[PDB]
Amino acid sequence: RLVQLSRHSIAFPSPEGALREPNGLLALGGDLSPARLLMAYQRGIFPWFSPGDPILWWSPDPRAVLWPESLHISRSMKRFHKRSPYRVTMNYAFGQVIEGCASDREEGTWITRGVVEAYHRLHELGHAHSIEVWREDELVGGMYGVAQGTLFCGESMFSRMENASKTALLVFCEEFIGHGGKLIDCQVLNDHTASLGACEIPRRDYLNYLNQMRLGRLPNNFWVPRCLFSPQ
Ligand SMILES: COc1ccc(C[C@H](N)C(=O)N[C@H]2[C@@H](O)[C@H](n3cnc4c(N(C)C)ncnc43)O[C@@H]2CO)cc1
Repeated sequence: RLVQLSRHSIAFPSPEGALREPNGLLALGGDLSPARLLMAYQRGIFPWFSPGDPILWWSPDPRAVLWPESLHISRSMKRFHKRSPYRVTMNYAFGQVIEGCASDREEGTWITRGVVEAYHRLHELGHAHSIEVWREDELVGGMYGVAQGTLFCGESMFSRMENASKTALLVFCEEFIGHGGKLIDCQVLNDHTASLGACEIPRRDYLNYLNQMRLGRLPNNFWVPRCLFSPQ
């Protein structure tokens, strides 16, 4: 049971054979090369592990997910946004966002130099993207993830100013839906993400969605770096 990946192949074991507790633990080892990483997202698997541990790959059951249209926005958040003090941009500073998440210290601590360089390559190659939230000239939050057709896999987010990451997601969902976005993978569910409207569906359901959506498509220029929302 369980399995060590080899530097030779880039193949992964079927997600369904993953462990029950720790939920999702499927395999360890391998590397974080673009090819293997990309392969993992294709198969509905993601790497996650603390510093000093060998690479760990997961595919939990259920799976956290967020339907873009079901994003919950408090009435005070709408009030806030209507007169928002933030500027949201896309792919303006991926390196700064991932670094921001990597400092969140509650658990951005798993984002080691190696993981950071790993998703940097995916960003250069055009698979990973980031949404930045600015307060005047300072980056006060954001989120990044691996795009996959009409599905988007959230990796992490951070906030240095009140409601920052909320608007990051708010603005993202609008843009996302408006252009054919269909689902947001939230990996593992937690309090913040759950209050935002995230929910859990069966691993096999998420996997199906994955297969139907990875084939989808968004405008050929959806991810080019641009501003999505400007303050007043
Ligand atoms: C569309 O825009 C976005 C962008 C980013 C996200 C990240 C989302 N907060 C999220 O998945 N937040 C999660 C994950 O990034 C990551 N994580 C993932 N798996 C685990 C795990 N195990 C499998 C044991 N243990 C601990 N942490 C894990 O930790 C965070 C909270 O615990 C969501 C949407």
